[PDB]
Amino acid sequence: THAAIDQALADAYRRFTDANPASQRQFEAQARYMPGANSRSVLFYAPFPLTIARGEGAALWDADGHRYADFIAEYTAGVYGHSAPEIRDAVIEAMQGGINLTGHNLLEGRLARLICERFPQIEQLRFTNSGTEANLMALTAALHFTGRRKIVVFSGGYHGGVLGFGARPSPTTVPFDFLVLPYNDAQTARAQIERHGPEIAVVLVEPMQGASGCIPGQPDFLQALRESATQVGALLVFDEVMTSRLAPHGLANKLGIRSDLTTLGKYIGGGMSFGAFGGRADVMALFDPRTGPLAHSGTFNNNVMTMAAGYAGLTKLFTPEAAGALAERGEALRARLNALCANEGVAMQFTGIGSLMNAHFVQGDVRSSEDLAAVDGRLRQLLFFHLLNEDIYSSPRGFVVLSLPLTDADIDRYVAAIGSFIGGHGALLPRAN
Amino acid sequence: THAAIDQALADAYRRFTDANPASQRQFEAQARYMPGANSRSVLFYAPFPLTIARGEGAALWDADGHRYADFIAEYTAGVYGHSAPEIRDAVIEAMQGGINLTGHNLLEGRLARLICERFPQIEQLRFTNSGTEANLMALTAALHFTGRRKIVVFSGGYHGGVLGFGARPSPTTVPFDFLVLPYNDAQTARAQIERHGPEIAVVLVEPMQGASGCIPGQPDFLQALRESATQVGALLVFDEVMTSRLAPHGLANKLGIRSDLTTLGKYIGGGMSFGAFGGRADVMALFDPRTGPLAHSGTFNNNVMTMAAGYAGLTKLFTPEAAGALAERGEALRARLNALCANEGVAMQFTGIGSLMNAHFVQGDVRSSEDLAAVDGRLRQLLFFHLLNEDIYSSPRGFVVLSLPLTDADIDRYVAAIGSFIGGHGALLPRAN
Ligand SMILES: *Cc1c(COP(=O)(O)O)cnc(C)c1O
Ligand SMILES: *Cc1c(COP(=O)(O)O)cnc(C)c1O
Repeated sequence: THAAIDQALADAYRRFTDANPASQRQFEAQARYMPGANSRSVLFYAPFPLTIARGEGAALWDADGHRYADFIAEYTAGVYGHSAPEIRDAVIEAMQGGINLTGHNLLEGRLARLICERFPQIEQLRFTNSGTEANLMALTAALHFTGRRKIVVFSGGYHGGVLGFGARPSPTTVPFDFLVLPYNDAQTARAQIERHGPEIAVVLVEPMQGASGCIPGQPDFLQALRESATQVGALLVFDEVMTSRLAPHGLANKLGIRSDLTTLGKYIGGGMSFGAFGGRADVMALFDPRTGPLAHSGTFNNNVMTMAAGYAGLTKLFTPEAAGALAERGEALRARLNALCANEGVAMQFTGIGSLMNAHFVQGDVRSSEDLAAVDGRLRQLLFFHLLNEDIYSSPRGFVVLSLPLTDADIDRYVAAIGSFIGGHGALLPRAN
Repeated sequence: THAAIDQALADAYRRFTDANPASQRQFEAQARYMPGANSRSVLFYAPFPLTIARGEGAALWDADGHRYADFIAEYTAGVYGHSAPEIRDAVIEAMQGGINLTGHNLLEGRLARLICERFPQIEQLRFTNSGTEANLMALTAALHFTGRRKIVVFSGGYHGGVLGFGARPSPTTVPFDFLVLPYNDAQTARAQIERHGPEIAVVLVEPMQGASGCIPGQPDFLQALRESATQVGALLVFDEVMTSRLAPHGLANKLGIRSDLTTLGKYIGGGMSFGAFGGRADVMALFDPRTGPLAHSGTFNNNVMTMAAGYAGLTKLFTPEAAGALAERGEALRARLNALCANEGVAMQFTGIGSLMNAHFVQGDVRSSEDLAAVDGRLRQLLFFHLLNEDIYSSPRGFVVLSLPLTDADIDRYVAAIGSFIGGHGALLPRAN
């Protein structure tokens, strides 16, 4: 199928290029001032990325005027859609009270309380400006609290712009003392955490890996991390920047597993810049300016616009009930997609939990990024371009994200588009056994 | 004297407490959910910080209704004041077009171009969500570009929440291989950079240290850094997160010293969450997704609200011309204050450049944080509380920051308040000689 796939992809590039001349012009101009016209690597794809001009609800428009149903929703940050009035009105009201207030304010405590109550494993928290900052601070807290240096993470793990892992840390990863272990391998985790126990400050893990392909952590593996971390005296940190959305009180609570710290981000700030870290009060005490040894400084951490937007979103829109309902809608979609793939006999599946899923061109159980390392990326590209042709805006990597305004008809369009993808590319796709 | 200062401080605490019961109530309530009720360490001060309820122009109101002239302006981020309609209208218009757009957009390129034009040592840039992230990325870029690991920084250096230095890296500082050298010591800088030449990836420095107390970098020292970095093959990185506002095209341009990379933050995002790193196109090429080996990820980096607010602020309000004019007003103020202190014979002075200055209770030249090691912190507190009594909201650390809405009358009131401070605390303040 090698040559045929190359040809199909060349055809797709041509069709995309011809359909999007304003986006191509914009790309060429913008490449003068930013490398590859780009400020967030995931937003770039070949031959050039679409410029997005406008959004409303779960609709996006590109520079050439195409309207799409949005199935990516700012990589899970955009759970409210692009134009929620509750969010916009909260931000406008905050701005009318004054911004850059340079002190403790009347909004930060409301959002802090809400988060501690909704995610009770967070006894106290502090706000950051990103998920990346939240994870850096959580790691810093654990190193100091334990007096140890080694940090256990998992291959495929993504914790932010300077905290990413393959078998080894990514080229942009901060040089902490990382021990990188295989995801969903409880035996190796127990053995290695025991071997290095007295040196391990922290075990940092996503309860479902996001960036690596929506790969659920198996309960026996996640429990092994909790058991081993407690055994050796390390802190367990759950990175729930993505997974906090997956159940009314997040995925760790759904699983009944308690981490010492938890990090949050993306949608929790109402669509605005946001992160948070929190957990045990005795660990968070390190940052109490009255008595603790650690400073945690930043400029925009408690900004009134983020505080207002986050509080409005979590109280009026993405409530605990709404999180559960969106999860149910996502489970139904993933089941339909997997049934379709199986019925058609193709080696294609969708992995994930609830409102988050990812297309993969492999058969069998997907338990780690290793199971996906051989996937033909040209097929992911063909899928992406096919979806654009079917008026659906997805991610190049095949990550599908539900948001609140997405209609049942929109979801039907996605399933139909996968059907037409399989129907039209049947000669190119790997066959199931 | 020592006993009398303790007494005066106890009195100030009591008066502050009695006058601010709503702020005290708010602090106690919020301390349940955030350590010390706090999310940004600099905002905490004893006995408890004021809650800020409202801002308009260069005025702030606390929870108990006290109105202050604002002389801190979000630690330089708030150069536009608290309610600039140009900023608010830009943000509103951006929100109306849709947020969380999940792609390259129509606003990021405009702001990138504007910044590159304003600071021509920046050939290309990428946006981040904070100054801390910008510095992390600049360092990461330099390590990869050079294939070296050692990073030269300076005592008292502040580069963000996980990049702070006293004589040694602060407890929260990421464990890069830092070599910490004395600020404003040209001879030591040349010797140590040359001695460790082959190991040094980067020399990272503020052209005027901000957090350590508005300490100008001397021409001989900064030139020694440029020369030494070039000699050994290291990159020079200027952290202009604060200093970019100090002249029409930033401090480094005024001094005529070209760094290989420059980091920016605070006011450049129009008061919204923001940072940027940029410089030589060949270094920034590491991040071009078409060809470069480095990813730079981050959810909110190119968000339309920041892109809109930044562009509106820089084009309509804080233009290069406005930066020059505000710097002139600041120079005039600093000279007035220094003349007053000298005339009164007190060991008190204000250090800095242009629109940024800092009170210090020390006599003689301030060249590094080491010169401030024996200062009595209780005197800074007495000043802070005195200024509150005189309807002036300042920083506990004595950092004074001009913003655009401040009137000449507001500035006169600051000078008068320092006059009344010296007049009323004569017996308590150290003498010049
Ligand atoms: C997006 C994400 C992060 C990083 O958050 P940013 O705000 O983009 O820095 C960290 N962890 C996970 C699991 C994420 O999905
Ligand atoms: C404020 C500041 C930073 C950090 O920026 P944040 O947005 O608070 O992370 C870095 N460098 C200097 C010189 C600063 O003043």
